[PDB]
Amino acid sequence: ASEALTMIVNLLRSQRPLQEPTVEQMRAGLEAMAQMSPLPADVELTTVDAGGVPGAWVRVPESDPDRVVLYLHGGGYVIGSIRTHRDLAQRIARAARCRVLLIDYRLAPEHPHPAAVEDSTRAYRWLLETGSDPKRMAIAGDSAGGGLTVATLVALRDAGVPLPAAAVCLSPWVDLEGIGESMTTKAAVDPMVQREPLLRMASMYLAGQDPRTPLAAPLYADLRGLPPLLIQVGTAETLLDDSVRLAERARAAGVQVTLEPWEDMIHVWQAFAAMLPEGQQAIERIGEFLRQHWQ
Ligand SMILES: O=[N+]([O-])c1ccc(O)cc1
Repeated sequence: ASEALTMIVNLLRSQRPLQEPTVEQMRAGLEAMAQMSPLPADVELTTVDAGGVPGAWVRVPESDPDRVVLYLHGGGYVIGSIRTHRDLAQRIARAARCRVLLIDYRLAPEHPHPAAVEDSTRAYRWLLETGSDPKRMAIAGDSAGGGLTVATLVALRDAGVPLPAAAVCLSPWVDLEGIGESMTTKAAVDPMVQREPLLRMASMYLAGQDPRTPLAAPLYADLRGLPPLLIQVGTAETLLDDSVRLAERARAAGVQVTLEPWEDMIHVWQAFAAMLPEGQQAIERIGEFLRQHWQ
């Protein structure tokens, strides 16, 4: 891997964003980190009421105005915001030459499951209501948002809603029990995700519901009929086997799934694209994948 990976690993081993002692300190810690990445002057952000879910349109100069990614941020269903993920949103908008709708879906523990999925599906249905075409759309998300991407597609399909052209999962979180082999075998190389913070956030999201509830933990969902799916994941990830098991389940359900394991990469390494060459390379690949499925 690039020497820059050492810099990112050193930052994460000190900031320990998922190990802050309170939910408000976890939220503030991630906001402080995101404030570091310099936002380009050519990014246009427009606040919108996305059918009762707060959102922001993210547009860059070469955004095709009729192509839309609904972007679902990570943060364990507990942290993250429009502010934390607007940089990753604008990088995807640039690579995919599209607009991004970045939504502020309801967070736990204040709003447990299924609030996040009610909000993601509402925002998608609002895009259709306001004239977006499914063949020009995609859903994408990182970590918890990657799991929410799969759950959103399942819920839309089950409601007879037309599905988008493609979807993208970045280090998705789909096993709320942390029972993948890599949760043990990659614990020594993952500077961000470990089983204890995973179970802490799962508890807040589930609020005592079965941890295999399919729309919370889409490892257990019916994935038949989903559109083409890109899963990007790092091999230095306790969540590696979330992606491997998701790929297995989606392929068994007849889905056109691309599993891309990036050697030595850490959790949502794409977020560090300002400094990490592999982050920008991975975002360029997301853009290629989306443009291919919109052709
Ligand atoms: O970044 N995230 O969304 C997360 C946080 C904790 C976890 O166990 C899995 C994913």
